[PDB]
Amino acid sequence: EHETRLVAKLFKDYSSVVRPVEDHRQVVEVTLGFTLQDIVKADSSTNEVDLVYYEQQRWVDYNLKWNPDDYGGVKKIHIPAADIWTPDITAYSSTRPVQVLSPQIAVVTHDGSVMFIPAQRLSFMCDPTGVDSEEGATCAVKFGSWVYSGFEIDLKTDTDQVDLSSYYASSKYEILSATQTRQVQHYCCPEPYIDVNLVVKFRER
Amino acid sequence: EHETRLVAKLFKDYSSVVRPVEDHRQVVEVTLGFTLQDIVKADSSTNEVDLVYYEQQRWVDYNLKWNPDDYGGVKKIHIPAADIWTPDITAYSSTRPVQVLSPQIAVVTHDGSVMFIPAQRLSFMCDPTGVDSEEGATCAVKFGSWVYSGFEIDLKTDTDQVDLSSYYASSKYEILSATQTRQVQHYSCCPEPYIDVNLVVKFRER
Amino acid sequence: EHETRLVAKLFKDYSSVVRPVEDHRQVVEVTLGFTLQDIVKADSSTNEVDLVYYEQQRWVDYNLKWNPDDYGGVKKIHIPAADIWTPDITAYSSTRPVQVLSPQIAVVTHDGSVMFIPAQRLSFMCDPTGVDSEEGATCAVKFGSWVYSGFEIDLKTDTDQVDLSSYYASSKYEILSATQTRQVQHYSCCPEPYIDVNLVVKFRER
Amino acid sequence: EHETRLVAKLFKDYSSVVRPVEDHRQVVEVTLGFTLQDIVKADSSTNEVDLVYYEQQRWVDYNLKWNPDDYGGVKKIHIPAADIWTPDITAYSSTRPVQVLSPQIAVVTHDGSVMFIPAQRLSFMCDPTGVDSEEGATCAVKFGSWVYSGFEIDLKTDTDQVDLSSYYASSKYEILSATQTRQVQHYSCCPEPYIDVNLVVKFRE
Amino acid sequence: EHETRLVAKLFKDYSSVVRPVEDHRQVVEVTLGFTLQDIVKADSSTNEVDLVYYEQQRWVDYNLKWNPDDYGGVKKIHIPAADIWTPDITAYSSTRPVQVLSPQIAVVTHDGSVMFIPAQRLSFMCDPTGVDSEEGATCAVKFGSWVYSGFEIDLKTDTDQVDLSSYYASSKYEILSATQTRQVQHYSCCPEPYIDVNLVVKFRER
Ligand SMILES: CC(=O)C1=CCC[C@@H]2CC[C@H]1N2
Ligand SMILES: CC(=O)C1=CCC[C@@H]2CC[C@H]1N2
Ligand SMILES: CC(=O)C1=CCC[C@@H]2CC[C@H]1N2
Repeated sequence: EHETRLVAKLFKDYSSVVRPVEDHRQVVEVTLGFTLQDIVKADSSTNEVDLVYYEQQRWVDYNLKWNPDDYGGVKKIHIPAADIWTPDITAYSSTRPVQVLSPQIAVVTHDGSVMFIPAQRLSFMCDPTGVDSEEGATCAVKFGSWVYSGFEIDLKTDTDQVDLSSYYASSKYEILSATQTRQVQHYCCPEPYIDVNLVVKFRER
Repeated sequence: EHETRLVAKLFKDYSSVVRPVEDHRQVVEVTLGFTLQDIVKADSSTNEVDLVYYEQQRWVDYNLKWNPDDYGGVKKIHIPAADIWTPDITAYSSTRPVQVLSPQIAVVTHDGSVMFIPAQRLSFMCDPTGVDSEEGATCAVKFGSWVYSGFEIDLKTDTDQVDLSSYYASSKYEILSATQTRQVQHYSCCPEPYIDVNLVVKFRER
Repeated sequence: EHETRLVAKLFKDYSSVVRPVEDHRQVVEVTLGFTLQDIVKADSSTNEVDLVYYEQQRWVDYNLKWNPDDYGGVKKIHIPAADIWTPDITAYSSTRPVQVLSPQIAVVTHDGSVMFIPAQRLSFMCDPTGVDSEEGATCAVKFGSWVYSGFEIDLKTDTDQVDLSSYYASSKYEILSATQTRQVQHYSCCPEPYIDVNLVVKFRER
Repeated sequence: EHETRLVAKLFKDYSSVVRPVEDHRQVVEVTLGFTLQDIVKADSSTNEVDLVYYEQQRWVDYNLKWNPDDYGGVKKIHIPAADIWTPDITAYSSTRPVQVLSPQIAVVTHDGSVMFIPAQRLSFMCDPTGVDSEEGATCAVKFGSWVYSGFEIDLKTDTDQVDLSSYYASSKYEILSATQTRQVQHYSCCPEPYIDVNLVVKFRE
Repeated sequence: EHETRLVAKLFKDYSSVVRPVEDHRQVVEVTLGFTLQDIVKADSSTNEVDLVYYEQQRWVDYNLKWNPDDYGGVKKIHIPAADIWTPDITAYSSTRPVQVLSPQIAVVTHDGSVMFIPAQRLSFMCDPTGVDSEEGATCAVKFGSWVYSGFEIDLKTDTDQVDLSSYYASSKYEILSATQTRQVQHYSCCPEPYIDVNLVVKFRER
């Protein structure tokens, strides 16, 4: 009953369209990490490549905090990502809607730290020329906020190495390397824009 | 809690089915601009071509204005497009439903300026005959309000040049030219004129 | 402000599930018209043909009337089709769910007249045999109410000549002719007539 | 006016999650009937076959009754199927989610009689070998409640002969025969018997 | 009347986002078992296989208990899966969103025991090399909670032997053997163990 009471209280006046910072001049810092599971398909007739991965996202939500003492020792809740503010992290060169492969549930801890790890299949622009060689081919796709600038959302990675420890061992494609690198840029605008570049080098097995 | 109170205030009595003008005799002026990203696929057996692009849309919403000073200095809000009035900009010769490639969130400034930029994959009617020649092939598609006449929605482009600076350099198709041009049309259904922006693309295998 | 007040008042006690008539013994008269844009493909291996068109529907909704004078001169509103009653006009021999290619928004005038013009892509049962000859091929599909009798919904066309003036000029298929013909059907099952509009298309490879 | 009041009354305390019977110990009798319109496709590389048909369903809802005199003489209402209790009739050997071709609207008569006739496209497990011969091929698929046992939902047909009077006369396949036959089955999960209607079609090019 | 009354009481303050245990320190034990129906397709150019099956899930919901004597003798209710708490059982190596082939309705008994048996079509990562030989091919996929650890959701099977008694006998592929085996995994992201059931399928061309 404690958890049920916690959730109702937390979400009574909660807004999912407002960046969850105490002061609006503050940035929301989002840590991003990829676990690449499979290169399913590299289509040289359309230059689309298909990846399956999951994408760990972490940030702090100021308004989703509580003292576990007040609620039977409850330290975590599990909430549909749709009901909380989430960062709108988007692939910048997809060619199809990302397909979701996992339940869209975020795990929130009593200190407000959110963990959200959607599994995804992405088709993105990539010319696989060289994939049939020992050296392999390389491709890249950028991920970032669609509507928030670097003053509103800041992106970080914990490491520039993509997690390959769960890559499908019998994929049609061997992974040779995969990095995830933060990049800052300016344009019209006084404000920095941030993305994480996902670079993959791979070859037919 | 400033932004939260702002949003609750703005949307307490807001209706998304009502054109956002102080006076209904007034027209909503919408600026459209296309950013072409990739010609993914051209199908000569059905004469459908698939485009990936961003569509920049800008208009003013009369009822989404506020003074930053009364709300902690908040200057912009980010609202799902489904929750505000939007221009029903529609491709007139699509052959499949448009696929949405970005979050559907509109950015709204304190002066009521809305900016909404959906990325899309569109299949539309297009004969790619000649795409394998120096001259290439030429296709076009009209974008405009499906249900609002020119007395209700009017369109403007900032330039007739389509933005090609984000076009996929390794695309199977090279863009020779791409324009976006405002047009007026009449349809047998309705006595009033309707406005569209005609996207004309000339392209060729690389 | 006025339109918002109008809309609030009209849909306070509105039911999208009841036919919009003063008394239930009255019939709703729906006028249908097709504007055919493209035969995208004709599949010889399954005998399915894919059409892109938009379908003008008009009828009067008794409970959607107002005096513009009481509402700042507002002459019409734009309401999502899902929120008003609509005629459940359905193809009787489709092979896939219809794909929606336009916003689902109805236009309602102050005298209650509703205009709703969905753009659609439809696969239906059709044998393309002879499409590669000069005589061409002929196919047909009936449109009508799924759950309402002829005493509840009646169908009319303004003309039996389909609007072909917007047909895609570089389609893989030329349209030889297209008619939209009201048919009245009597089944032993029912005393009441059943009414459909028969879309007949003669076509061939360009 | 009258109808709007009838509908508000009927559904004030109605629940679409509760079998519509006065006595819980009573069974809901559902009459089931198929109208086969077309065999669209027969895929010999995956042994899937695609049917288009109308599925006629009929039952009584005890709580959707009224006297026409008390409501301006309205004798029928037309309600989204999702808003009333419906039998969860399911194909047991489909290989894709069934596609709905018609409006999901049920017609309820004042005596509580419900008529619901979804048109569907179904891909189901079927080996079309011999479809190119005079003998043709024969496939079958069961239809029944997914979660209600024979003690809760019973199925019946009015005839064992599938209705072929609407069959597409220029289909790639002609129907040699098509029957619909009530069956009782037991499944490993549950001790109660379950009811289905077996659709058997023999066809050829 | 009784059942309606019971359902209203059960769900007045029910939360589907809260694990249905009395004490939050308690684990929810979920029994899983697969019934394989068909290997539809095995794609050697992408190494994906398409499997049709249904998946029996059983657990106890602490808050969905009642005395049948208090409610006309009602012993079972039938509730859409989406309206109760359910374990988020997920295939860990799927390559397409899973397709649901059955109504999503859970059966709940008066002692709170829930039975939920979704039928599904799954594409998952699978190298069919050898499927055209007598030894056939072997693939595996793990099923488990996505967001709940072994301290919150545990899994059990009744048997390691997968139910093959309903397998389609005219499938393009035959199943030589199939096992379902409980396992415990550890991830770097999270300090707690996670439970899965590993489905292993050996199969070949018929
Ligand atoms: C009001 C309405 O639906 C329309 C008005 C004219 C413009 C195009 C063609 C038909 C449709 N969209
Ligand atoms: C309760 C339930 O979902 C079921 C009960 C038995 C009938 C068929 C097979 C498994 C499933 N549907
Ligand atoms: C919390 C969450 O979403 C997850 C937790 C660990 C178990 C697996 C791997 C990552 C993801 N699912």
